[PDB]
Amino acid sequence: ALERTLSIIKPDAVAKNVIGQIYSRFENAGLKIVAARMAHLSRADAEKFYAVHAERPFFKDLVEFMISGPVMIQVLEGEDAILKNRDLMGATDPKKAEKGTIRADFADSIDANAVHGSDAPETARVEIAFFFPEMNVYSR
Ligand SMILES: [Cl-]
Repeated sequence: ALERTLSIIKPDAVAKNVIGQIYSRFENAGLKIVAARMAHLSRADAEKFYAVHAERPFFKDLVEFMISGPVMIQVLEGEDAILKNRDLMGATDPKKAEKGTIRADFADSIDANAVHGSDAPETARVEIAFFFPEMNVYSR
C-alpha cells in the first residue's frame, strides 16, 4: 500500500538552499525519495504541467514563479504518500498555513510557496510520468 506522489521544491526554496531541510521532512515522515532530478523548466513545460489551471486568474504568475530558476523534482514513496506530503507542505497560502509545515517555514507568499505536491492519485500518476520515465523511478 505504498503510493507515490510528485514533489517539486520551487525556485524560491532552491534559491534559499534548504533542499536538505525539506528532504529531511519527507524522510522523517517515512517517505522515501525514489526518483529525483534538478531541472530548469521551460515556460512550455510549466504550462503543460499547470494546464488544469490555464483559463484561471493565477495562471500567468504560477508559470513564471515556476520557471524563474532551477527546481528540485522528486518522487516520494510511502504509505499515504500523497496526503502525508500535503500535511508536511501545509496550506497553499503561507499566512493560513499551520506551524511546522514546509510552507509556514519557507514560503514567502502565495506565489513563492516553496513546494508542490500532487493532489490525488490520478494527478500523481500523470505528474510522475511527466517528469520521470519509470526506468528512473526506483521503488525500494
Ligand atoms: Cl521565457
